[PDB]
Amino acid sequence: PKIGLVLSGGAARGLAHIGVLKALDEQGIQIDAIAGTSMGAVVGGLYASGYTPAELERIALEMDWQQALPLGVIQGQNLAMVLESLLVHTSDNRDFDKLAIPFRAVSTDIATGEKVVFRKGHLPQAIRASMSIPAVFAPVEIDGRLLVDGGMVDNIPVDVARDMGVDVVIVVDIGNPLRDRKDLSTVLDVMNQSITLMTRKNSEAQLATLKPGDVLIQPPLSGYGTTDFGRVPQLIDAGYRATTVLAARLAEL
Amino acid sequence: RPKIGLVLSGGAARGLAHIGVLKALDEQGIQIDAIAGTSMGAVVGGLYASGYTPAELERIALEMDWQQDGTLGVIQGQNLAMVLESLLVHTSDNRDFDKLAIPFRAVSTDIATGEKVVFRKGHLPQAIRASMSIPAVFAPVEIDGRLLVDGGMVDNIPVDVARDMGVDVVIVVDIGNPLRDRKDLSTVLDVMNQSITLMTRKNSEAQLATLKPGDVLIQPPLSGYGTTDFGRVPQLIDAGYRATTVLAARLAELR
Repeated sequence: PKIGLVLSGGAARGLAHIGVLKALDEQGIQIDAIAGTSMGAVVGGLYASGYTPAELERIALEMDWQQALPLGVIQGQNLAMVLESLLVHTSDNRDFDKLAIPFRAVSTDIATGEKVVFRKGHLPQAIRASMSIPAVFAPVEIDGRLLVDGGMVDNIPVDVARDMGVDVVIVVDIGNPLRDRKDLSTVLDVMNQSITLMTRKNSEAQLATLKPGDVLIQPPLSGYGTTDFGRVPQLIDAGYRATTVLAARLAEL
Repeated sequence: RPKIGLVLSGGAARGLAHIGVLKALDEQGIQIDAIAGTSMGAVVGGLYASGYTPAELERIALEMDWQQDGTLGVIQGQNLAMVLESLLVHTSDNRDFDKLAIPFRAVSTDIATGEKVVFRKGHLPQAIRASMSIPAVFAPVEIDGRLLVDGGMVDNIPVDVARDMGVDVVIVVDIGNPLRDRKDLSTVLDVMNQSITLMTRKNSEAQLATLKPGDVLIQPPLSGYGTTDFGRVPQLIDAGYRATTVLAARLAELR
């Protein structure tokens, strides 16, 4: 049976995906397709390009997050540079099905609200577009479309993975926790909260489509902030432990 | 004769078109038995429910001083509060909104939970103010321990609320919520607002798809009308009036 891996969108919490990967390889579970949004697209796409979970863990641990003309523009440039540098070996690739593992990334066309699925082109640019959280990174233009992260239209792209032809999906949902009324002090917070609501709705809808055979992994991440990169060890381990406890069920694949 | 609910969709400047609708509705002798509204729909609808005539609403709108990738309003909230409080001095606080001249409901979003919050009692100016709390324009307001923004993102076209007021038929005014073009998205604020516009359109269409035969959708022709373009109040009001005049035959079938 063909196994697809769906990595949900997010920021810091998405580092938990590394853990999941580390556990999957440890259990000898072969992935035939990967679909991701934002940090799910980053981790999943780097993995799909040929990186090992150990390498991704190392990269995450040695990364200077705090460090990485409008601020969103600058940070967008930095994002692009880091991704391009990490994915230099895919320079001559154009077909995402021809990566080490077939890959899809998800963005939102900010002009129309349409879901945009990347299956071809330049992998670092697709990942960057999918990672382009509003108010953190400036929108990216690809093929005449202005694109932001896919979170607001398809944060958990189960059906994208299924469209890649797999029979079963392993779905990792890192969650998108709402803020308390004490953490909604500024306009930015209100806007971001609205986006969070949107994201949660489409995420719930996609999760409702899971069927017998599919495996849902929800790493224990209560208390972890969206921009909390000071706890990378715990983030990775949370994803790892949540997948390890399911080894009995995963083994049936 | 059936009980008629009026549903006034949310927005800002475009919401003034509601006045036109009202002007036509009264002119055709259509009795409204209940009103449910969001943001400007709640402002126009709420003022109307408190006894203001469409002519008076038009006069108010016409004489109002509305003037009060790049990176990105408590005072605005205070002034909105002031104008609403002034217009509604004939109603007290601690009042049942079903006891207004026309039963009224206003819709807001609990920004902490994302839950819909429907006002059916209390201080009318405060409820309308909450419903009008558009993020990035008006600071959120606190009511009964809840932090509230406008209801657009959860229930921009509150049809089921109107039905919950026990009406048989609804007249539903969708003044629309247009997306900005790619070329018009310049600030981060623009992007955020665009996303809000998207979720607003989603819930709006979900509610609109529930309209039954007998109900009547009125969709005013507001194609090129900016969401905060208060420089064309006459045109705005006329659009609502024209739209309701065109559907006169469908609406006549209500009474």
